[PDB]
Amino acid sequence: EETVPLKTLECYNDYTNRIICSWADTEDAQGLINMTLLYHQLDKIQSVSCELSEKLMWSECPSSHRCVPRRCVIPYTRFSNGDNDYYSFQPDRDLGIQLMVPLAQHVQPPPPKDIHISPSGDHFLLEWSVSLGDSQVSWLSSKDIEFEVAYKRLQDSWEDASSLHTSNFQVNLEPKLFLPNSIYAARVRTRLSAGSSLSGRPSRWSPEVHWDSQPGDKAQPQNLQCFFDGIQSLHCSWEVWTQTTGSVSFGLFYRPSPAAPEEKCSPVVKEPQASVYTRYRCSLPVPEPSAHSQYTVSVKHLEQGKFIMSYYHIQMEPPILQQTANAASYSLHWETQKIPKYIDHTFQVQYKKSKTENLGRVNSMDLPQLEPDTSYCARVRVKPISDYDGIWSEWSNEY
Amino acid sequence: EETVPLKTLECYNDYTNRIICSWADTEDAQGLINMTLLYHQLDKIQSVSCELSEKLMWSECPSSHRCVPRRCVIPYTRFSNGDNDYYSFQPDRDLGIQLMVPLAQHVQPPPPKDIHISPSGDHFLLEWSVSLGDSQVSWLSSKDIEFEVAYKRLQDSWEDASSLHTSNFQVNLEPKLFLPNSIYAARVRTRLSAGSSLSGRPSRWSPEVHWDSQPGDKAQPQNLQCFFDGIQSLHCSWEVWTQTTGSVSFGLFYRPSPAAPEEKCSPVVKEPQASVYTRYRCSLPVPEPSAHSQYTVSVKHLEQGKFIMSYYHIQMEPPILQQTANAASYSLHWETQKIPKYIDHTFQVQYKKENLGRVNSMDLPQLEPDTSYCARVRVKPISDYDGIWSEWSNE
Ligand SMILES: *[C@@H]1O[C@H](CO)[C@@H](O)[C@H](O)[C@H]1NC(C)=O
Ligand SMILES: *[C@@H]1O[C@H](CO)[C@@H](O)[C@H](O)[C@H]1NC(C)=O
Repeated sequence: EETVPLKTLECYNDYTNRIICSWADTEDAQGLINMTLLYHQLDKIQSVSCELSEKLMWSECPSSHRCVPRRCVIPYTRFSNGDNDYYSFQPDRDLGIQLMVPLAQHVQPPPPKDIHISPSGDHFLLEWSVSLGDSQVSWLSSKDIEFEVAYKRLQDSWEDASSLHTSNFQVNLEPKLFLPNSIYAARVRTRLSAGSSLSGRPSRWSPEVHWDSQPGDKAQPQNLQCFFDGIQSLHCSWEVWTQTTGSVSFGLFYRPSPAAPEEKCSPVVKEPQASVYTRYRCSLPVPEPSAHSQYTVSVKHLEQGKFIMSYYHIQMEPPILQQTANAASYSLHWETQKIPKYIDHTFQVQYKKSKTENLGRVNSMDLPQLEPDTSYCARVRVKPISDYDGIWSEWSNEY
Repeated sequence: EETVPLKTLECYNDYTNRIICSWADTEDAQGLINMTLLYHQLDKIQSVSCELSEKLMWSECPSSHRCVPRRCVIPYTRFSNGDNDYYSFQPDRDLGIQLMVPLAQHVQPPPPKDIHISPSGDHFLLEWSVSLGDSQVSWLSSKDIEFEVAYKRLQDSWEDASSLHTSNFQVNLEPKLFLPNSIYAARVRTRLSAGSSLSGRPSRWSPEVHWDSQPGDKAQPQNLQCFFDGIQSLHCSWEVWTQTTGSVSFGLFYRPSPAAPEEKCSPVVKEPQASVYTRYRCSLPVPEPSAHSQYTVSVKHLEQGKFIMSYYHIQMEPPILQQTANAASYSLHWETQKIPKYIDHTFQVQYKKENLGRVNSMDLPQLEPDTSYCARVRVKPISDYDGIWSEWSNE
């Protein structure tokens, strides 16, 4: 803990009259403060007139710093064997600071600790402990002490968070104080009674405690918060559970007064977001704020749909197959039909053992020849065409 | 942004009797919400009955998602060229949310902005603006608005920060609201005057803005503060300018009542701490605190110095020479005198790169090649008195 100039001191007597001393100060520090040397002989005080060499005569500056050299001579007409020398350092300007601290108005109580989060039931049990030692009466007790607990959900900063005050050493937390599907954090600090004489800083913030809020519907949007900027705009925000947003789309509808036609807010903005909840905000103009105006705002699901008509057609059909080679096997026939009656067909056939041909709307088609192996295989389909559209029917019977 | 069921919906038809449709919901959603499919016709609406499919018949799943297909059939005998087929998805539950907001009581004023940090010679000016609109009567103007500024040192957390309340669009920040050479930050928000009928939330914070406070001694330590933990202890903390600790040590002292003798509080603990400052802390005890007990705490410079006496000495010690190279080569003379006379002397001569007595002359064996030079000596005390070996002489 030794200061620089004192370690850099060696002072050696020349024995005629004088004493010569060599010391140093740091080279960043000479700018901030200068030092004067004190020579102590019985009662004298006596500040030493100092000068600065280019190098420490008798010592080495600590190599971390680089040093500033000093060379001082103290003329001493007479020594003795009993002369007694002490060299001390002090600053040339009297610096230091002093504070009056009335104990009453400077009390900062001890923090709470041993802090446990437990559910007992529908409720949530926040507990803490505080060490006042003893005596039971020493300067503070159950009075004048009180407590402040702050809870918030993780994504929130503490700066804005709700707060409770109990003289009790535990507080019961129930929902409606909480947004269902999120992680919450709580911490306690010890506060002085507003209702007491004693003044000062609140206790250190306790360590945090984390827990998951009661479960919730998850499909439903939550956190509907709408606020008015006092000039012709109202800003509403809400949260939906992220996994829902593929299933449902939401939008925000307002009516001024519970009379006016419902009106749709745009735009709706999507906060990015990686969180388990996804936040949404929309700002709606409010052009004629009445004195007492009650806007009524709701989050309803947007509409999702399409026209399919038809124009869209599938069906399906069987051939009857009366042979496999080694004989005269003529044509093929398709039974059902499922008879459409309005609209054209363009039936399709295939054969052998990817080999096909295109056809008209004909209840049967003729085969050129096969011979060895077996008449097999041949399959059919039907695709509505011309006026009407659709998709090929699933394949039939055989292979 | 269209839901995965609307993307995945393909209804296709077999004109005889029924229609069949294929669609999906997100994998994730499966535990969460049951969607239903609606067949829109004319007057009817009529929710489709659907069941779960192994695969999506006519559609690929949306590129991002993975999905869970449904297959739905509907018994429709009657058709037409004019027929209008519309299918729409909706959750089966009534799920949705409705909130009334009387404007008067939920108001979040426009935040401060275009905020400037302004120094004067002595004071500190703090500027901003607020956009309040027109007509000059809209619902709030000079009132029901108020203000709150927080300022803190760059190193502090805003959680603990000093706050101020004005009705005005600027403030003059007295120094002595501010520690000396150091860097402060500040922000402002708009609030509602207590007098207001309007209720709401204080506005968002204006942006932070940064400046460095009045210059100061800097050799002096600032920011002494002490707290009484209400049982038997008082905790103090102070800063110094870090590169001062090379020149000076400080310590913490206390007087319970001024009349009382100064005690030195120990140990003094130093925080590292990364900055231009270095923070120190020390906690000192208490007696029974008197109800009004007044304590006095000071940081002074700790005593710094070391003893010498003599018991330390140094000197210089000339020889004269008889000659060099081939005339008389033995002994040497010493001078000066320079008379200590109280103490042992033990001068020492060397040619070799030899401890001698209080004697002022040495003799040597010699050689007589070459030339005698160079020959050195030294002067010091042993026994009762002591010092550093003197510098060699004239050689
Ligand atoms: C040290 O002394 C010189 C003149 O003797 C002066 O210019 C300088 O400012 C002093 N240093 C400090 C830190 O005051
Ligand atoms: C709605 O979803 C639940 C999920 O638990 C499912 O069991 C139920 O069958 C669905 N509703 C109907 C009417 O099938």
